[PDB]
Amino acid sequence: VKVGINGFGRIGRLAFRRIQNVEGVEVTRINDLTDPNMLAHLLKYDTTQGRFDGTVEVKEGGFEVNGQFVKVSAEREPANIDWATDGVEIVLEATGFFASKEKAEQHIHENGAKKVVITAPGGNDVKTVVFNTNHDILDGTETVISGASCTTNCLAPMAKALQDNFGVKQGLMTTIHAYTGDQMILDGPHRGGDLRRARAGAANIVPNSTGAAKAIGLVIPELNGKLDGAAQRVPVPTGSVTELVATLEKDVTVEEVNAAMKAAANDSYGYTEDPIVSSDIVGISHSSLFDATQTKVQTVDGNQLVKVVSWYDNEMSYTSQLVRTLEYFAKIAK
Amino acid sequence: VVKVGINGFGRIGRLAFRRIQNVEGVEVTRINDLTDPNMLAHLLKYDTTQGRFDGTVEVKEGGFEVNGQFVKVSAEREPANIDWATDGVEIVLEATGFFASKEKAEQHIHENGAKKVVITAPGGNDVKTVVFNTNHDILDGTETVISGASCTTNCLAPMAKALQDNFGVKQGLMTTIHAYTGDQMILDGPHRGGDLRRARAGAANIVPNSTGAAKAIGLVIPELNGKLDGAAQRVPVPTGSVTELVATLEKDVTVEEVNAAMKAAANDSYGYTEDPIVSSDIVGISHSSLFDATQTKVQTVDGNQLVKVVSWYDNEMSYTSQLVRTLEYFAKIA
Amino acid sequence: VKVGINGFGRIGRLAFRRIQNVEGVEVTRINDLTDPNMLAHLLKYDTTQGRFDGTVEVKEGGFEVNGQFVKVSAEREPANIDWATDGVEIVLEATGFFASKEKAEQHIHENGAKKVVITAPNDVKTVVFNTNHDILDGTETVISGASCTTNCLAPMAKALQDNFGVKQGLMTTIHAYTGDQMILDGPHRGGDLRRARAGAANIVPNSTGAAKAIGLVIPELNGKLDGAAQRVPVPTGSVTELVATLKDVTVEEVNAAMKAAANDSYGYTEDPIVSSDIVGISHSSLFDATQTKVQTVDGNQLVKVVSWYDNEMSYTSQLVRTLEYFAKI
Amino acid sequence: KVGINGFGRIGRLAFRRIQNVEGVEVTRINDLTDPNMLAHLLKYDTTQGRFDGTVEVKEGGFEVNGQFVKVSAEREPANIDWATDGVEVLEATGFFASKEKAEQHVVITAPNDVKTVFNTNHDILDGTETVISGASCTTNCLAPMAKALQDNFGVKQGLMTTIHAYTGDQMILDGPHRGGDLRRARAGAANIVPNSTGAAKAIGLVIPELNGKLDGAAQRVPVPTGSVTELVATLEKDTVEEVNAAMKAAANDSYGYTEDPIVSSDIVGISHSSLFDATQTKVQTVDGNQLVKVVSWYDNEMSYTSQLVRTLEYFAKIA
Ligand SMILES: NC(=O)c1ccc[n+]([C@@H]2O[C@H](COP(=O)([O-])OP(=O)(O)OC[C@H]3O[C@@H](n4cnc5c(N)ncnc54)[C@H](O)[C@@H]3O)[C@@H](O)[C@H]2O)c1
Ligand SMILES: NC(=O)c1ccc[n+]([C@@H]2O[C@H](COP(=O)([O-])OP(=O)(O)OC[C@H]3O[C@@H](n4cnc5c(N)ncnc54)[C@H](O)[C@@H]3O)[C@@H](O)[C@H]2O)c1
Ligand SMILES: NC(=O)c1ccc[n+]([C@@H]2O[C@H](COP(=O)([O-])OP(=O)(O)OC[C@H]3O[C@@H](n4cnc5c(N)ncnc54)[C@H](O)[C@@H]3O)[C@@H](O)[C@H]2O)c1
Ligand SMILES: NC(=O)c1ccc[n+]([C@@H]2O[C@H](COP(=O)([O-])OP(=O)(O)OC[C@H]3O[C@@H](n4cnc5c(N)ncnc54)[C@H](O)[C@@H]3O)[C@@H](O)[C@H]2O)c1
Ligand SMILES: [Mg+2]
Ligand SMILES: [Mg+2]
Ligand SMILES: [Mg+2]
Ligand SMILES: [Mg+2]
Repeated sequence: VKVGINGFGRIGRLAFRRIQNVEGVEVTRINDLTDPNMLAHLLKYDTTQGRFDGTVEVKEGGFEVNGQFVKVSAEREPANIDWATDGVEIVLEATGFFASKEKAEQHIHENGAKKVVITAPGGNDVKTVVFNTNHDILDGTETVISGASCTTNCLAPMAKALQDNFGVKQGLMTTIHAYTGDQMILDGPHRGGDLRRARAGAANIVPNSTGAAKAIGLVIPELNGKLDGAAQRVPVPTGSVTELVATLEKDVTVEEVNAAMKAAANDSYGYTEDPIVSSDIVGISHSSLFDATQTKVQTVDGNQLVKVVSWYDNEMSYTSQLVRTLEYFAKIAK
Repeated sequence: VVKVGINGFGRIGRLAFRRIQNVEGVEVTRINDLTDPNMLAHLLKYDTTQGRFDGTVEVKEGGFEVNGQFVKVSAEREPANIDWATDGVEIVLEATGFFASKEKAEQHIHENGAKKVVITAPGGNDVKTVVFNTNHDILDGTETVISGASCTTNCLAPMAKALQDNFGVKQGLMTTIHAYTGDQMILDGPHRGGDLRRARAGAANIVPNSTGAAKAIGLVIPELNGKLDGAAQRVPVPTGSVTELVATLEKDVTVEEVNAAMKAAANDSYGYTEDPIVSSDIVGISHSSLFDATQTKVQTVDGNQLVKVVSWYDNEMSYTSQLVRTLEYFAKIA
Repeated sequence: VKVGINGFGRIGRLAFRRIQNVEGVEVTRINDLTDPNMLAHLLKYDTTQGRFDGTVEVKEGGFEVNGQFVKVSAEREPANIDWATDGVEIVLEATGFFASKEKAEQHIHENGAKKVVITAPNDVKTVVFNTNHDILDGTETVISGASCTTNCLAPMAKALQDNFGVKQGLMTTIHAYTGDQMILDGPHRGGDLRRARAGAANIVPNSTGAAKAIGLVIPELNGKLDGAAQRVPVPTGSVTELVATLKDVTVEEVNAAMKAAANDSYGYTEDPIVSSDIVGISHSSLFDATQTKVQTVDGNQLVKVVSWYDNEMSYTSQLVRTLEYFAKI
Repeated sequence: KVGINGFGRIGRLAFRRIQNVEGVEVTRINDLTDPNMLAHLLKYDTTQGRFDGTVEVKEGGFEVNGQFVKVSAEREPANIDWATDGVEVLEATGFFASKEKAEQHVVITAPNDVKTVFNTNHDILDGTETVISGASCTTNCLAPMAKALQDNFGVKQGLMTTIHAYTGDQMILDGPHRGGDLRRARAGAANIVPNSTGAAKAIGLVIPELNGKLDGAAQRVPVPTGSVTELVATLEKDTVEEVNAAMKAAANDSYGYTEDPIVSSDIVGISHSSLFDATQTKVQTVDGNQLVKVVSWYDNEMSYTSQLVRTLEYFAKIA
């Protein structure tokens, strides 16, 4: 299956990197808003994720990656990308500006692509897939799908384990997040109207909103309407952590919650009892990584509050799932 | 006019000195650290996070002058061997962070010593801990050793007490997103305290850590003894922190009633704001805590409620403002 | 004199702050690309420079600052700003997009302003205050307050010339990161493969014209200096090193010479300060005696002199001084 | 075998490299803390990444891919019984960087009295020396760049400026510096901080023909690792292209070459001692007189450590 990337940014470029070690999926075209020399440089060198494991050499209208040429273009409007020229069936929409069924669908047309995977929430009329949590829902007939938020991919397997063992009454999330491209490097007008993302992202603790908690219902229906949360963006260029304080149906101890998470561990959901820090989870392939050292169960007058926390690298952790769901989606084509 | 001595001319020590200049009834006449006067004079005049000193500091022999008035300096490691009486100092600010107990702080009190001591940190349960404008009434003036509590307790106290005196709290879990501090390593190296996370580079990591402030709230507000607990997330900002508290309350509430309740409880120590500020905005403030209405949450799921309240504090200056207020009040009733 | 600001950014907002404590010049309109609520918030709160010393409350089409409504607009083209409506004679061009004779002149029009001062870099007089402020007569439509680095380098280099004379020199400025860098690795619209990189997590080399275009300020050094930059992770505050061949000198004569040249713009210090210490200062440049070097090897000499400056406030202080002087004449 | 005194940044990274070298093998570590602390700091590394292996803590040590390594906590090196594990020592504490105190058992991982850069003056060693030094991080960078300038064009005099990452000897926040330095007292990760550097003047001990001709200072900046060295010099000869070409010729395993516009993060964890950057080369000719500027990257941690291990390997060979 031949794939195209619209938006060769952080998620776009890292997705490309992971596609190299996945047989049966292959990127043959990239579309951004800049010349090929810029994109080749940004693939080779990466501040947070390290230099590229390969060779990248710039050509005309593209660059070669270990010998295979990949065409690049600078088409701003998705309608005008001739995806069909390079046989691209599926497009990774990673611009962050066409994160809806309506605007993503402008990739699908004559001389266009068949299907689209948005690298972000895509609205409620689009299927939202956290791999190894609800990828079963996919049948292969969907024109537009979404890989969810970075925070949802983290929160899902941790919350799902709580439900399938103890059941959850309600919960409040707090994610301590790395700063991202949508923040200003220094104090300046934010085009999105946010008075906090306007502030210097790398020199401040800056609060902000996140839909991941409320829109969990679309991934795990049994938790619909039960959660809500906010974010605190802090000065690290990548790597985040999600805290969840919840009330559970049953009564629990610290050891049963940790043990329950260990059982639920897989390729996406990790487990650790080492006292790691944010830099330790940079570039990991797990979507989320439960940290047993931070588990709390506070019993006061029979009532219990449970706190569970899990790490995730917003960049690579999410990208790992986006690629897994892309691989699975490409196979059941149709 | 009560004359004071500083043991430990560090972050809290130096800032305390700065604030004591604009308080008439108290005046510092001696400083004791582990270095020459030229080092301490430089660190008073120039301050990365808090700005240059508002005055003139010139180095003399065995001290330095501040706006004319000479202050003696010494380099005595043992508190027992400081001749505090030579400079008439009745009260000592213990800001080394090594003598934070009744027993070890008491080594300031002796012949050729001081009369009383204020520890700039938790000092144990056999020592009264004072959060100013929350429980300073408890003091009578006869106490040899007292404590100004933690930076986080001074923040959490007025926010939690307001919740109790309006709605009552069943239980609560705290999360503080804290600035990095001197007890962390600048880069990955052996921590003398045995902490495998404070061993890590403090300014390049989200680093989880423990905090007693939440549980030891009982010593400040007895009606909340044993009801709270929490953890910390140290993040790369050199000063400025924020405290989140998720709690279950006796009454039912709305967002507006909790904000309004905090506004009522506001004073010189407990601030209030509805502006969407960030961490740098609270650097060098005089309020102990500053409630942020924009971050308030009240989540109703199936009749049950969870309440989230958040407040800023500058671990350095916010705490120091209370430490000085408690010092002023204590000096008067001696 | 009534003034307007086009581009309420770092330099724009700080200029506004300093204009409050100068009587006889006064801002009556701001033009940017966003609503008034955004600009009011960014004036009140400032990460690097501290909270505003005043009161700001948002109204319609503007905000009040200690009283007196100040209009705000979101006009993209300079041609289409009706500056005359609010009586603004002079405009601060701080967008960083109209730094030329032709494009700055689109402020000067029938519905518009009389004159313009661009907040950056030859058809235009380039003025570093207390270094070549003489040059203005008051009849110039467009002028420029030079770069942040030029305002720093000028008084340090001029002192070297007026005492010892300069053969040639190479500059290295260790600069704070700025808004033209990417917060994270992404395509730079300007095509720079280094400002494309995460500005706050890298030492990033970059070019700087300030060194060569010294001739425009002080003709006596024209063509003899050149330099580059190293952008480093601090949100504001920079330092300029200059290694030069000059008479023969000692360390003490160079320091003493700089102290003599000190004034309101050119500072002097012998304290071992660091970048955070110079944040928000009013001096354009601040010579640091502790870093002076004079290396004599086989009769030949190399001289190294270093001076701090806060790209933001240091420069802004001069821009406002030049604006004040220009408004009078 | 080798033993490590000071399992810090340079100590631990040296250990890491020692795994991918046959004929050298570390069997003892001595620091000032328990084995559990050192095992954690080997497994996890903020700047250099997680350890490529398996680490499990035991009694008085920890196992690395099955083989136990002893650990001890002796402050005075005289009383470390190195002979117990057959060690024929990397002095990486930074407190015993002298003939007298290092001799008290050696390769010092830092700077007259002792031999001082692999592939630049490795010939000097014969194998009979009790005390030798791997030089500074900055010298290992500057040496192959300066040596190339001499062996092609010859240099009159030069002034160095190194933009350096912050290091463990700086304070995390403003506080009294043990060493009395009023600038390393300041918050290392929130400031441009000027500092002194011997590397430039003490180049004579590595390249004698340059003795007394160079000098420089440092600017410490907020990055946890990765540095760059600028050198402005006047040469004996009278273009940009010949200097770049000359460096390319001098390139080897230690001295790298690049014409890509990289930044500090790109050189983190590299094995080259120095990496010449052609994009930053300048030659300014004004009135017949010339000034030449040449710049080269180095990761103070791993770049230096790569040489320290290479010189350790070579030194072990000719014992
Ligand atoms: N960065 C993260 O941590 C993270 C995590 C989860 C998902 N995401 C999502 O991934 C997407 C990309 O985020 P990112 O961090 O990579 O952002 P980014 O800014 O790094 O990526 C944007 C890229 O798209 C390009 N672009 C912009 N407008 C375009 C247009 N009209 N047509 C084509 N290309 C255009 C940009 O030049 C750049 O190459 C967003 O939807 C974001 O929400 C990001
Ligand atoms: N930093 C904060 O935000 C904060 C907030 C509240 C409480 N505190 C408490 O304040 C105290 C000081 O913390 P800090 O951040 O100012 O630390 P710091 O490390 O900046 O201050 C310590 C100072 O004490 C000196 N010192 C060490 N041992 C000494 C001794 N035996 N005799 C004399 N001086 C000695 C050090 O040299 C240094 O000058 C600690 O108890 C800390 O827990 C700090
Ligand atoms: N940044 C510094 O420290 C510094 C130092 C020297 C000189 N300068 C120069 O000053 C200028 C301003 O740069 P800055 O650092 O303030 O950047 P900035 O990002 O703060 O300025 C950008 C501002 O201009 C506004 N803007 C953009 N396009 C506009 C348009 N068409 N119409 C109206 N407003 C528009 C933006 O919304 C924003 O408010 C640049 O030329 C810069 O080189 C600044
Ligand atoms: N990393 C660099 O930038 C760099 C550059 C070149 C060489 N070096 C040199 O290497 C040496 C180590 O520096 P580092 O960066 O690894 O520092 P570090 O602080 O990370 O390493 C110090 C280690 O030695 C231990 N130690 C201290 N005193 C000891 C004693 N008396 N006995 C035993 N162990 C003791 C410490 O606890 C710690 O484990 C210094 O001389 C330094 O100048 C480092
Ligand atoms: Mg492939
Ligand atoms: Mg006083
Ligand atoms: Mg005015
Ligand atoms: Mg080996």
